[PDB]
Amino acid sequence: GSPPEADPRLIESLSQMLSMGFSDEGGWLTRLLQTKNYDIGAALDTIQYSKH
Repeated sequence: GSPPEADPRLIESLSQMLSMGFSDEGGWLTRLLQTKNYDIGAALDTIQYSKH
């Protein structure tokens, strides 16, 4: 596997929130992301964007 901090999905979906100023809104951030092939769609939903 690729490094869990700069993978095409993590430099996209993790680096987005890390750069913009989001975090774990409870500790689910990793859980949410990984289970949805690194999804910011459902991640952003709880990280202060309750509407896309």
